[PDB]
Amino acid sequence: AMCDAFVGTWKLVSSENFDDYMKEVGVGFATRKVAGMAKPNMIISVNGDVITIKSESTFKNTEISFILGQEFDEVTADDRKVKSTITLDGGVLVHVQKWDGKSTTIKRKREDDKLVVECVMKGVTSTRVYERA
Ligand SMILES: O=C(O)c1c(N2CCCCC2)nc2ccc(Cl)cc2c1-c1ccccc1
Repeated sequence: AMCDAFVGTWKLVSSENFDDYMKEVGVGFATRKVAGMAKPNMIISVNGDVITIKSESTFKNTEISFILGQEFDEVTADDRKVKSTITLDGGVLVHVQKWDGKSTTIKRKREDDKLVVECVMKGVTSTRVYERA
């Protein structure tokens, strides 16, 4: 599959504006401070139509498994109970989370040897760059 580009184990190497993104999402002070320190690994695997994305860190471990285009329940690292849908749009994994009348969009894409994750809440964008572990 094309989703091959994404499979593997990735380590966070840089972050920009994540604190600001988390504020916009509504994450509280203490969670933001601890989550912001974390250097998670992101583990992406595919088994048939099922994609699994795991985040492993000192703060929280999370795991989502899904089929493209099929809405699912997700409890996020900051304990939001959200409705998520993930699609593959021109090679970019696009993940939309809906909760309490709010929405955020997280895009995962390959750029050179990096996996670039861009998170947007209203106007506030954060960029998280990962390299292969
Ligand atoms: O890395 C994450 O999976 C990730 C995340 N994802 C990934 C990119 C940011 C937006 C969606 N969104 C978050 C939203 C709010 C909070 Cl408190 C944490 C996260 C974390 C996260 C950060 C550090 C350790 C563990 C999990």
